[PDB]
Amino acid sequence: PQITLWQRPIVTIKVGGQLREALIDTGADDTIFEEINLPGRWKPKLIGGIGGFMKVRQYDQIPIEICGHQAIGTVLVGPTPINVIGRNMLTQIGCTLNF
Amino acid sequence: PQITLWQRPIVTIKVGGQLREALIDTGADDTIFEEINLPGRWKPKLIGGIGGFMKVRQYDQIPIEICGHQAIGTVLVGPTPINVIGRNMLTQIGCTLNF
Ligand SMILES: CC(C)CN(C[C@@H](O)[C@H](Cc1cccc(F)c1)NC(=O)O[C@H]1[C@H]2CO[C@H]3OC[C@@H]1[C@H]3C2)S(=O)(=O)c1ccc2nc(NC3CC3)sc2c1
Repeated sequence: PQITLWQRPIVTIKVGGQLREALIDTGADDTIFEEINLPGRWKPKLIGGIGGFMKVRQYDQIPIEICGHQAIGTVLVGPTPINVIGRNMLTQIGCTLNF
Repeated sequence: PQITLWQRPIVTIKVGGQLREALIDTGADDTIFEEINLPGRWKPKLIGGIGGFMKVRQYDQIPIEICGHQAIGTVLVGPTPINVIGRNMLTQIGCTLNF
């Protein structure tokens, strides 16, 4: 779809067999969720944002469905105030900006 | 223009008579710059992101040029790791997401 920006661009996600909502975030390089439970091995990672850094778990090659579109890629899990879909996933679903 | 997401969506800005680069950020409600010098009165504000909060100065009704498009609105000034154009400004320039 086309999504305008009068409201936060929140969409419905399926990841790890669980349903969540997440913000389409062109300012995020990576994809971050709080409170999902993903299977298998992970690596600890520190990431930076406004207000400093955050410790996350890094999971690789995770399938995700983003507003009905399929992608696979790295998902970070940690205490983000809102779930975000970043460019690693947005490029796979053909998402662009336009003005 | 249309902007794809293979790279960070960075554009050229003029604000307060100064030239800067900033990220088109659909996950940002507000617009934040580091190291600009804006005129007039401001109000201190605490804002939240990943990794916690940040103290900013809030300036209202600031003119800005975003990739050649004119807007006016609130600009926050404080120690962001990258300058961001948020939805308060993006709606004025007709920016949309599309997939
Ligand atoms: C700050 C930008 C540049 C980056 N962030 C993406 C922005 O869109 C975040 C999303 C958000 C919204 C709300 C609360 C939040 F906690 C977070 N917006 C944000 O903080 O807005 C703030 C600020 C603007 O006005 C209002 O609107 C929401 C809130 C409030 C004050 S990020 O989440 O830190 C992130 C994401 C992925 C990523 N992947 C990385 N990988 C390695 C480097 C390669 S680093 C990295 C860092």
